[PDB]
Amino acid sequence: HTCDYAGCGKTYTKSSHLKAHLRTHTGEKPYHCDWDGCGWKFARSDELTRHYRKHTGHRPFQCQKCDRAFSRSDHLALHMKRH
DNA sequence: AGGGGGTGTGCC
DNA sequence: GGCACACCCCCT
Ligand code: NA
Ligand SMILES: [Zn+2]
Ligand SMILES: [Zn+2]
Ligand SMILES: [Zn+2]
Repeated sequence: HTCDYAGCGKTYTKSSHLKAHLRTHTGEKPYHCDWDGCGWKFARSDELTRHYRKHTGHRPFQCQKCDRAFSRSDHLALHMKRH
């Protein structure tokens, strides 16, 4: 599975990863946020899922040193480092 | 400090 | 296919 966009030639082992990679060339953002008044659109479905947590307020990653909770694991990891 | 999007990569 | 981690780079 090779990318035939201009002088690229990037290879992938799965179809889904190449199809998502081609979106970085065509600029297509198929995953729209349906929240009222938002308007954000993303090229990968996981970006929209992560973005929805800002609307829903879901904070699954909880710090065990204090009481702060975060919606993303990297935000919790950085919070633990600079604790 | 907290809070976002972009991107690559490995797993289900 | 999506999910999620990890990291980057940005803004607040
Ligand atoms: Na495939
Ligand atoms: Zn390409
Ligand atoms: Zn939104
Ligand atoms: Zn803490």
